[PDB]
Amino acid sequence: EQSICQARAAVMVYDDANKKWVPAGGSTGFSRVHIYHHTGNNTFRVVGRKIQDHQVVINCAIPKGLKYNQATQTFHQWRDARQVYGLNFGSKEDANVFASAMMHALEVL
Amino acid sequence: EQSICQARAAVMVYDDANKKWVPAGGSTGFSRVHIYHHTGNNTFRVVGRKIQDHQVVINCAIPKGLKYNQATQTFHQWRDARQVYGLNFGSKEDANVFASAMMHALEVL
Ligand SMILES: CCOC(=O)[C@@H]1C[C@@H](CC)[C@@H]2C=C[C@H]3CCN(C(=O)[C@@H]4CC[C@H]5C=C[C@]6(CCCN6C(=O)[C@H](Cc6ccccc6Cl)NC(C)=O)C(=O)N54)[C@@H]3C(=O)N12
Ligand SMILES: CCOC(=O)[C@@H]1C[C@@H](CC)[C@@H]2C=C[C@H]3CCN(C(=O)[C@@H]4CC[C@H]5C=C[C@]6(CCCN6C(=O)[C@H](Cc6ccccc6Cl)NC(C)=O)C(=O)N54)[C@@H]3C(=O)N12
Repeated sequence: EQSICQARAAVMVYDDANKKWVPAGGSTGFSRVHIYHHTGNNTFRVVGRKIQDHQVVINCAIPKGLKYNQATQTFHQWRDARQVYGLNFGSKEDANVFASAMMHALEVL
Repeated sequence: EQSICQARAAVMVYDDANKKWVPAGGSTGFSRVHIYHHTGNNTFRVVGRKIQDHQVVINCAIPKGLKYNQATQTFHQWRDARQVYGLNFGSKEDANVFASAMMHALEVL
């Protein structure tokens, strides 16, 4: 597993019942969010760990054809069949780094 | 893995930074919460799955010596080194079933 980017973001999931974003993994705060590339089968995953306690708060696949929505310059989101994920980036530079790597993955899948 | 109880509860985790309970796994709603016994090493785990979509929202160890707090007749809680867990039970009967199995586990560990 090779890291292809690192970006600072608060990782959020959407609680559709209450129509609001909640912190991924249950605790508010910033994470270091990677995209990891597994070269053996050319797969990519988003993996984020809390800066403070290292808890993995997101570990999700990036499937071919994913629609990655850059809602704002610092909040991007996507979904799977079960959850909606959001990254509230610490800076525009972090958002650009992460989006670049994401868009690359989606181009080579 | 043998189930020793099933109880209906909304599984919550405490957000230490934002001082609020958040739904475990990111989505509000009730789960079926088991305690499972692994006889090979006499271990016990709390495992809860959303009723609707089957998401595993809790899968945590029950260590010897755990302090299980029956805060109210329908809200019980405990913690590990990283998180605080809460079960908002659907009824007093559900709370009693779960608490009795938890207390059993803690007696035989
Ligand atoms: C003050 C600070 O607090 C906020 O403002 C809150 C918490 C802030 C972080 C702490 C966060 C930050 C920024 C803003 C940015 C705007 N935004 C929203 O949520 C917008 C508002 C409208 C709302 C409606 C829907 C919602 C959520 C549910 C998913 N979705 C969709 O639109 C999906 C999108 C999609 C499109 C294509 C592909 C994939 C996907 Cl996923 N569409 C569909 C068809 O699936 C969404 O994203 N929505 C954020 C926000 O409010 N907040
Ligand atoms: C009516 C309105 O109810 C609410 O609005 C919310 C949502 C309600 C439904 C989901 C839920 C239900 C019932 C009440 C019951 C009260 N309660 C709280 O959270 C109390 C209030 C004060 C607050 C402060 C701390 C907090 C959380 C963090 C853990 N902890 C501790 O005290 C721990 C406990 C502990 C003791 C021993 C062993 C293990 C552990 Cl874990 N102590 C320590 C030393 O670890 C806690 O439990 N707290 C609930 C609540 O408010 N709500």
